[PDB]
Amino acid sequence: PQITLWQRPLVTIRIGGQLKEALLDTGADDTVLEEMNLPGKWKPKMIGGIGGFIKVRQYDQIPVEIAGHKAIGTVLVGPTPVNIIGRNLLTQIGATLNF
Amino acid sequence: PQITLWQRPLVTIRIGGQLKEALLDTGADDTVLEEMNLPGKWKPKMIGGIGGFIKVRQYDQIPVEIAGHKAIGTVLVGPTPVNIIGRNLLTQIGATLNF
Repeated sequence: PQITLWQRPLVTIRIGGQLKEALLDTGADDTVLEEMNLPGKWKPKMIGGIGGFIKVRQYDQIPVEIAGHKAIGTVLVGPTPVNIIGRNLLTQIGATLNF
Repeated sequence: PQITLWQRPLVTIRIGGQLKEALLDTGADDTVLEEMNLPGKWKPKMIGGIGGFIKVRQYDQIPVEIAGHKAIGTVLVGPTPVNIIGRNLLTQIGATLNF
């Protein structure tokens, strides 16, 4: 793809049966998706946000299919308002910022 | 440029005498820089963040020189931890996300 930023980079992603969209976001270090039912061992990690501390839970080698590319990344699942796909999975579908 | 995201997109920008760097960030709608001394009429705008409400102040047709391109954008100046150059100035140096 080639995405332009006239309007929030919302791309739809598939993660385990499950589809949904979230922002491609070079802001963030971490990918964080809304409460979903992933399988495996998970650690609990504390993320911040207006008020602050939110406990999401960290899944670890979770595949993600991002607007047709596959990738393996540590996804944090939890009470997030918006889906976000950090630099962490950015890196992997091999996104670059240009101009 | 072509930026890769193996590591936070920090690019150095110049805004009024003043240089500094901030993230290129397709996350954010708004560009927000740390307290600096811009000239003109400014409105006061309330931005959020772990705890929450921060009062920055909005300058309006402020030029920005981003890693050699010029642009005219509404910059919000205030107690921000990190410089950020929203989609708002992204758009203008004509950044795109790719892969």
